[PDB]
Amino acid sequence: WDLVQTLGEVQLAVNRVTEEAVAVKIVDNIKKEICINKMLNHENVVKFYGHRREIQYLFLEYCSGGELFDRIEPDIGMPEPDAQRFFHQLMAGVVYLHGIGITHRDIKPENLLLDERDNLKISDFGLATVFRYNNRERLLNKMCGTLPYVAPELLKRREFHAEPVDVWSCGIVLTAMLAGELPWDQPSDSCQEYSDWKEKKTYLNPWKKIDSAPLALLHKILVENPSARITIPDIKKDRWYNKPLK
Ligand SMILES: c1nc(N2CCOCC2)c2nc[nH]c2n1
Repeated sequence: WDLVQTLGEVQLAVNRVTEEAVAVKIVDNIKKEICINKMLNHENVVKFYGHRREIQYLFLEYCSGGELFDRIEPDIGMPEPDAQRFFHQLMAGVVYLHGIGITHRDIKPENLLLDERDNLKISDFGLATVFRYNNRERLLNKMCGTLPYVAPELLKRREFHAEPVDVWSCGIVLTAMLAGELPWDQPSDSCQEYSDWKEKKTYLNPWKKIDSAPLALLHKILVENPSARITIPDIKKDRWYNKPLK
């Protein structure tokens, strides 16, 4: 395997005989990340091939599509139809992860990679952890992620359920896809932008730029009480989510 270039550490590696391409992760967490990656088998999660301990090398499906982040036009987002498709495949990824007791913990556009056909794949399990084992749920105490995408309970609680935090970060991604901007620096009362949302001031950016069907869903996802917040089974039955789009 020869490393043609740096992906953005991750570099593209092309096998000389086969000529097949891939992504190689070189890192000198990692033990957990490798362990969790070898559990995953889904068409919406970056594929794990193997690893070699020379400095550690991880062999991952290469997504020529690049980051979902680059498909978002600033201050504009992207065609509602494309966002819906991406969000559908994102739910598929997370349902799967959650179904095998795994939480990504850092869902964001930088970590949603697109393949040649543009199918979305969830990337980077360096922050991921088990939250269900032997059918026993474990609450999470550690703080992980990025501030704009983090659920508010993560800032306020000593302990919290894993699933609604991932759902919340998926709602922030949906907001970014349809408005081309992040709503708040962090999910806290001190923040003006977050208080404004809690007060339903949707006549402001970013909400101004979102049609009412998807906004109604964001209303159900960006709910401060992680217990009142919509769950993924419910998201599937959401009206916008099942709306035929051009
Ligand atoms: C395409 N792009 C990737 N990245 C984008 C740059 O940051 C690292 C992840 C990939 N990471 C693993 N496979 C990949 N295929």
